[PDB]
Amino acid sequence: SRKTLVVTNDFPPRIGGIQSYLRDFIATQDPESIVVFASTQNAEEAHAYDKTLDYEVIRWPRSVMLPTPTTAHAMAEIIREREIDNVWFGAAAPLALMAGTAKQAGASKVIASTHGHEVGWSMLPGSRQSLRKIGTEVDVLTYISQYTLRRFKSAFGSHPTFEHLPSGVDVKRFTPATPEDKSATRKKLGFTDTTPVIACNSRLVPRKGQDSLIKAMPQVIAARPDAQLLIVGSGRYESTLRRLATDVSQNVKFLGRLEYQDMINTLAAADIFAMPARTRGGGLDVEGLGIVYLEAQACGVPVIAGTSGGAPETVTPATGLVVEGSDVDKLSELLIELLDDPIRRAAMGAAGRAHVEAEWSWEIMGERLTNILQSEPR
Repeated sequence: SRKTLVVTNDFPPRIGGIQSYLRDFIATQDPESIVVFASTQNAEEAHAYDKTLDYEVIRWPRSVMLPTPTTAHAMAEIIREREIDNVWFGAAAPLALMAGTAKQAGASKVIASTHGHEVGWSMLPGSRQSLRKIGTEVDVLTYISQYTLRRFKSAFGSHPTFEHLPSGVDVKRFTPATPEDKSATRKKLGFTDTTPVIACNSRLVPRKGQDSLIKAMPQVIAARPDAQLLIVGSGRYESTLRRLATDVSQNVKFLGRLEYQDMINTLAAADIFAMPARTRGGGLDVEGLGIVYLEAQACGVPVIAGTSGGAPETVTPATGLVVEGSDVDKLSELLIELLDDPIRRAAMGAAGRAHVEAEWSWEIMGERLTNILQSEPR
């Protein structure tokens, strides 16, 4: 078995996107074949977290791990002491600038994972040159969507092999609701078995299209007067969303940031999941992939996704629909059409569940990572 050193500034107990990504990917591998080299934000909290793991974490006694001679030296000595075959930079920019040292230390394969930030790095002359330097020294560059790949591929260059490695979804936690649980969840919310329920789980920011959803509601409500739009999450755009929803107040619920299981129960009890993501910020405010769409499909719920970035890549014609959020007439039409067809909804949700089990689970994605880490270098 090939042994992997994960080099990262982004590791639990700190909460975040890359932290969750690495935690869950590492858990899919043989713990004996994994070593982590991570920065330390709070010493006692890090020690307490590492104590719970079945694999080794070597803590760098700095609040931020940066590409410096001292960090590179420490990485190099771990590579040799633990007989490391693969060096995996959990986030490419800027730590994968130490990839040269990793090969010097005797590693036979260097992997670096990109996420969202590298897209913006391809827009500036200096940051683009850094991306090229990473590309020239990295054997495998992973990406979350075909969209992000298109945005930064030319910057990295042709030296590395490019591999699709997005986050998976937990198909045991995100699972279709039993009739009992679905009925009870609705009653908890003050609804019934007959209530039309549209769920939107996402941070409350303009690009997620909660505003687009709210603007589509008047037509939805006219057709189905008891239809409820559930806005689940928190963010700075909340006050604007509430103002937008003023004339549809009886049919729009701001539930705030729900507890993890409560969010899942609410999601699984919905008739439709909708999040019409749009690209903003001059092309830089973009949906990299959209794990919420995979979570919905995992719960057996029909999806309406937006046109932004990698969002359309999460669904198939069998599982979901892609729409431009600002198209009020089409969005409301799609919502009414689906709400009025429970058979189509049942078929779409079933297809959603099958889709993620076949292509998006942590079991499937874990296998993808195993293939990268266990294959002989080219």
